[PDB]
Amino acid sequence: KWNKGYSLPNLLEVTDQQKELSQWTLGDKVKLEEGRFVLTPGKNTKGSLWLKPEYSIKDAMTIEWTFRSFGFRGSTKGGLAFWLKQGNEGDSTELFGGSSKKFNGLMILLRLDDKLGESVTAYLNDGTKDLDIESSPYFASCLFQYQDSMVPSTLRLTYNPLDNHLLKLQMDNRVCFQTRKVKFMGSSPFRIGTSAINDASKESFEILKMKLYDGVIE
Ligand SMILES: [K+]
Ligand SMILES: [K+]
Repeated sequence: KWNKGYSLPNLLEVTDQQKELSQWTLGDKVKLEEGRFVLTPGKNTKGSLWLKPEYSIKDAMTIEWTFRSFGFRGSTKGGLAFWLKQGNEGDSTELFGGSSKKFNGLMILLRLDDKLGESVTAYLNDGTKDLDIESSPYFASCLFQYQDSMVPSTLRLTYNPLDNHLLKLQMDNRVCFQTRKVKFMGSSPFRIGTSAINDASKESFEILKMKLYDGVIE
């Protein structure tokens, strides 16, 4: 059902890290520890997980990330990003440990937004300008509690070009937003990943599971 080539293996069940994670790039301080990835294991650390192969959609797709933030509740500029990006590259991690401020794609961000607070905010960039997280606009949002939970959450992104590019984003099976503004994935290969950065308070951003499906799931 899920596309193994564009998913994480069951992390707990991994016996050969090198073989079963061959399709993934571990960036910066991310470590596999007792069955999950800790993106930000230390004070003021960054980490990322990126799929090596670019993904080309057939009809529709679903991406499900299972994540949590553990160990810290309070004020911080740290956050956790989920990315769909297209076009060339660079090695920048200036934006949430994951990207240049100038990128072409979609960033779905869990952070303390300066006006919403604890939230999911979704941003599009077309590669021509620097995203300033304070002043650049997001196109969609919801309020969502994530700090300091052992209990993980699932972000589910469904995207169907055949339904005029309907993208739905659910958090724990509840709709955060729906949009038809994100169209680039229908007609171009793109890269899939996640990244996070914390501060000295040592917020632990963690990835427990990731699955991609070559369709819209019931
Ligand atoms: K690897
Ligand atoms: K903003």
